[PDB]
Amino acid sequence: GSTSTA
Repeated sequence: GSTSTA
């Protein structure tokens, strides 16, 4: 799984 925010 992966997650990113900006």
